[PDB]
Amino acid sequence: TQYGDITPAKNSGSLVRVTSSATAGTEVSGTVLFNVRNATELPWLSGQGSRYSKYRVRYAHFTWEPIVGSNTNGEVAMAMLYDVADVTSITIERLMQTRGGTWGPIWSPTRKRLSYDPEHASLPWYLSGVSSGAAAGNIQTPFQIAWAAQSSLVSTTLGRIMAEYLVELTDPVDVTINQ
Amino acid sequence: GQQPTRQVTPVSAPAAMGTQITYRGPQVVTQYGDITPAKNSGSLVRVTSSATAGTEVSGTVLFNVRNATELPWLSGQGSRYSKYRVRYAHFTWEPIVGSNTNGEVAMAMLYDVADVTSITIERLMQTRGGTWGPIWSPTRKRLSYDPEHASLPWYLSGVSSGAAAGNIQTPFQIAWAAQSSLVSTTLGRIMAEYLVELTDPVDVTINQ
Amino acid sequence: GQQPTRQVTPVSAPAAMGTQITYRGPQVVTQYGDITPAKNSGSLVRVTSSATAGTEVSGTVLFNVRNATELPWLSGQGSRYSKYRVRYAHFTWEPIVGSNTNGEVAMAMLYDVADVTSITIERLMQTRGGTWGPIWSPTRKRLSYDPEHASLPWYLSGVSSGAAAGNIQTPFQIAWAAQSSLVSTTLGRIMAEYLVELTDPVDVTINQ
Amino acid sequence: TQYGDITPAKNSGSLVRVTSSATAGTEVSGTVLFNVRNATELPWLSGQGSRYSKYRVRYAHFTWEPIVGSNTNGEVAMAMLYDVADVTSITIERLMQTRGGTWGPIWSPTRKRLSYDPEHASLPWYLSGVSSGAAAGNIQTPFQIAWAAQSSLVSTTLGRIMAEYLVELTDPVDVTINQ
Amino acid sequence: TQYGDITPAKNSGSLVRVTSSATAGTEVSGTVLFNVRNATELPWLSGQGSRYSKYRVRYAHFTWEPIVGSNTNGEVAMAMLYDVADVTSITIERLMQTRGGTWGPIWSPTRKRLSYDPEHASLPWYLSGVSSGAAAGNIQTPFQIAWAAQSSLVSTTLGRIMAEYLVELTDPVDVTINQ
Repeated sequence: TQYGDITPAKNSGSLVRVTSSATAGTEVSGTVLFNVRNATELPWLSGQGSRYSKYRVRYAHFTWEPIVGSNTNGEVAMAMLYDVADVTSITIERLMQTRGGTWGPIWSPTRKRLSYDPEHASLPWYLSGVSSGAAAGNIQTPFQIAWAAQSSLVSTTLGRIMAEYLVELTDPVDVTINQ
Repeated sequence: GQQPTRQVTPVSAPAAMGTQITYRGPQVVTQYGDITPAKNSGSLVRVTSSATAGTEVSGTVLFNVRNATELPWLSGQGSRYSKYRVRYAHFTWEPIVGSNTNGEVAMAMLYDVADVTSITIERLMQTRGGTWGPIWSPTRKRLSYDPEHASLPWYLSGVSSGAAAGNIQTPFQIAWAAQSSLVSTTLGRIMAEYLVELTDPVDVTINQ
Repeated sequence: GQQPTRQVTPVSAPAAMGTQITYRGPQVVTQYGDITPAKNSGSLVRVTSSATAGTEVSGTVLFNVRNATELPWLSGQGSRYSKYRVRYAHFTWEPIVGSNTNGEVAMAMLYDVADVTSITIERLMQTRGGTWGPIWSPTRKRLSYDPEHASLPWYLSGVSSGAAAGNIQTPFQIAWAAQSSLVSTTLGRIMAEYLVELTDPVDVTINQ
Repeated sequence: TQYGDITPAKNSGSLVRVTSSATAGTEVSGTVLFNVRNATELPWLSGQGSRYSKYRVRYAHFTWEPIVGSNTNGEVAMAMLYDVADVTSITIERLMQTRGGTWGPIWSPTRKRLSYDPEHASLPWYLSGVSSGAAAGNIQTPFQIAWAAQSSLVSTTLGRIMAEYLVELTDPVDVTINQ
Repeated sequence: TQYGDITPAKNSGSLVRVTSSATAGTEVSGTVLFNVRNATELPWLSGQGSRYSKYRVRYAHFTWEPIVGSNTNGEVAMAMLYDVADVTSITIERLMQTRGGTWGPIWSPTRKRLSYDPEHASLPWYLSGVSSGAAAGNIQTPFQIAWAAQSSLVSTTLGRIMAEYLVELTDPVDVTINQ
């Protein structure tokens, strides 16, 4: 197969901004879908997912980016999920029991990054689509990043979750038709 | 000429101490005999400050193959076996607070599911396994289980309600107490790495 | 028996991190060809907080042999040569603040003298060269120029006003953005070590 | 790539006629753009620049051609510039400080010729165009020849500046469209 | 030449007290002349400069002495100048481009000290004098210490600039005549 058939998208960026609960010390959870179509958290990537039919993730590393001082009193955790249907009960003690679970103090930048395991992809090429539904979801997104944090600080942004990746897109499509 | 007159040791404290922890996965292997070793680690308790500043907070945890609350993973294993015993279990303190903070923490080991009241720091310090230290710093000495003194060669994977029944199904409990000038703030977590040996398989439905 | 279940890493933060820097002097050498390598280092920008706490501050710097504002030394060289090109250029963040402080910083590389608006942290993070981190800590990964992708084998030592003229005289720019809870306080500086090759001498008066 | 795609234009010719100031002994300056489009000083070359899109200079040597006797009292100088914007303050003492600067007595034919340095070209292929402007200028012309002379003689032509070159043109264009 | 003809003055002391601007975050500059006659900042030394005609500096090391806590938000810089006439535009980014320039955080005591380079002295023996004027100045003082600092703190003394030196004096003079 010739050159060009696969287009690599290598870049990084802020996945999400993690901000504390309005009630001091209350865990805050979240789940982020890794898509070429998640325009909210993967803008740069989304602008391309939209113009290609299929895609696959070559590699993706996630890390915690703190933006609060050393005296802050919080904790953070991340793990990788592979079922779009898994969206509840995201607690810290649970992420610490699921694949890649990384926990640490709020002020500390992640040392041992969390990474995608491609050799276990549920399928060769995922679809650049938006069809709602659990099944449809798992066929359009390879994995998700579950996270949970907590802090005595009230309604303050603690930091972000960074992502350094490289994904390959294939089969160009018209932005409009492709939706 | 002569020997030294004193011994100087440089001491220092950072703005904040802590620990990052990445989960690698549980370790399970079937072996000859009926023995099958389950190894794992994770968070045990989320220790949070008292609503009244400086007041002590406390509690205890049952070490069970069927304690779905704190040892969820282990429960999955426990549900399929009839008996078990602990090879080793080590508990440790992990700070979420800066060194600026005031307070202290302590934990020890109990061997009677019934003893669950009057837990306090000064009291845990005189209980076997006593570990402690300023709240803001990870615990140096860890808390380890002592299987040579187990009351039962093999404990039961059951859920019967009694106090005795509890002691026949639980080899020990983790008592802990802490206090801090902070108010209703999560001070840190107690981590655990352990290895238990399950034996005598049984259908989960029946094992209840 | 088995492998580990987790991986523990001790983490810590000092009251304040920083860097002392002593200037050793610029390095210049004439060589065969018309090539003459200029090597130097220094401060690029003095990054100072917004008057409105927490608000983002930003800006960009043109990499020029004739940017008397931020690269004064390099200007002296630029004024005497007609063309040049960058061998390497690395930029880095240096904190003047204690670890107690809140905020973050980020920088990346741009290649069009015209793109100088809408600079923000979240946006620099998705731009080539993106580096970032809590404001109080020196930047681990540095920002380096990529000469293999230069648009011109040799750029011009000129000062013409156009946007195109600007791109013909500037191989790249440094975008950066930062925010902090502090108000109108100088957060730190962006340092730079670089090496450029000047060529084709010319009387300074005329080179303008 | 096949034969013919690049057309070599090898030739020489008079660049400019240098004539003295009306006021005896006053330096006279000048700047000549090396273009496939400078019809005033590079006629032969210009007639081709006009019918090709891009081009590059393989080599170019400049020399002073005196046409006045040994008793004449003047001096001449040349140097090479690479910014179309550099057009003022062209004095002899300055050319003698810029690349290739060659100075000598008026009656004497240049010995050590001035030459273009291709390995330093600002770009691979220059454009055969006429768009005015500094930037546009530098993209259409690779370099210029700055010169300055002076002589007690009044308003008399001292000599010429010769050019022996070889430039390669590429991409034919219609003479009209190309402007 | 016999013993005694040269008198060594070895000692150290506080050069200057660096105090912040009344307007938070405004750089504060300064220049200190290294004299046997600068009674304001080199008292101990000055009391001898006054009674000797000439002198030279064997060695001199300067360092930053902070007196404010780790949480302070400032920066400091020093460099060495050799022209008494150089007294303006003393900014941090500039000191960092001049000889020996040392920059660092406000709370941190200098590690790599700044030192005088005797082998480059403009002259063998300097004069213990006070005559005003640029020239006269450069003949009485071998060098100066330029410094600049800034801090969010308002009108507070940040620290001092220390000096550990050894200078040789020669040719005793009457304190009065010598002025």
